[PDB]
Amino acid sequence: LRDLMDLKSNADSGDVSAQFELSRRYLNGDGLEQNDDEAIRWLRMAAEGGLPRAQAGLGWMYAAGRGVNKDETLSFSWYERAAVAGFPVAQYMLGRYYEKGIGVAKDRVLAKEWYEKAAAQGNEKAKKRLQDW
Repeated sequence: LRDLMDLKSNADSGDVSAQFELSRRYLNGDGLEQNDDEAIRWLRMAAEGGLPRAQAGLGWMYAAGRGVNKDETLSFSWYERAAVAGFPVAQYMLGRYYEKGIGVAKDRVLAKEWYEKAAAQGNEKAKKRLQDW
């Protein structure tokens, strides 16, 4: 009923959380018809709207070539925005990009910082490399 109507109305008003949830429903066909063009549209709007979880998911699509062509540079920039915001999964993915030189110049001094920030928030995969370092 109005559960989907309020969600769609909130996404139109500028709710980045509603835009991301609405993007997931279009992608998985949960509650709505499976529409890929609409799923990426709301994910773009939520990522550029400022949602870190949407910026990290949009950065993964550029890393895996899902929905868009595989671009390591655009994947690094989207993961960077979500990492600066404080998303723990994006901070781990960013430190991985710094040591490997994928999408950015290879660096060890900057890779340890994002490993130090992601592990400080409790990321489990960010402290395995931090001690095997």
